[PDB]
Amino acid sequence: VPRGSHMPEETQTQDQPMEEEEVETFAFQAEIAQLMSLIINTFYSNKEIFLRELISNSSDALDKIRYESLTDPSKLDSGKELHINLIPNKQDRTLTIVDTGIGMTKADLINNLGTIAASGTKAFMEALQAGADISMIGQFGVGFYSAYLVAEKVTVITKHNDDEQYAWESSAGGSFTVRTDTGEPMGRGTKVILHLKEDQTEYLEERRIKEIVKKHSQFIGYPITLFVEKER
Ligand SMILES: [Mg+2]
Ligand SMILES: [Mg+2]
Repeated sequence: VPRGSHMPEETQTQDQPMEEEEVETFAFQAEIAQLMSLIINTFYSNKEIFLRELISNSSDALDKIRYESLTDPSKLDSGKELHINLIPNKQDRTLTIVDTGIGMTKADLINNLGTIAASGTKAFMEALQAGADISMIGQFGVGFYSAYLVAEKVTVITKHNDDEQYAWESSAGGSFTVRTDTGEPMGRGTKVILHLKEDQTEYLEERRIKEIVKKHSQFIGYPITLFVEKER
């Protein structure tokens, strides 16, 4: 049956087999859940310190590459730059903090980002009751949850040399999920995707992001770059 020309639908390749992603759901440790609800539902004047906290975490994960090379010289062989990118997306109302640090394994996500008690949590909640500035969160071992000052949902995609790529996600409310991530491989490191609250969209603006990096994150020790989508 001779053909000279086919239409796109005719030569569309068959899909790759559908992948299964395993998902597990975990409750927050009780005092973490209480802290998240305090953070979400209280007015604070200095919410901009979330970014300091996330940049701090990335800088710590980058410093670990340096040191892990003393017990595993392999890492010296990676060609990846040690750096942080800040990626606002005004279309989707997200701010993404990307690093090429060590990343997290699946058990690191479960144990580090919600199921284990930080010993300062109760003290910090009492300091907040007594009127402390939210800025002091870092010093109490629970800085990651400052994300919820500005974000209604947080997704963390991460890949560690010793595990496969995983996605942690939570909209608070007492639980989070961890699910194998078979989508776009991100390479070693972590991406924290903040789905911003409607009244916190200032943190998509280039001037506002530059202002808070300069105010609170001047000793990262690694290049940080802000990607700005061209105005159409
Ligand atoms: Mg079709
Ligand atoms: Mg931290």
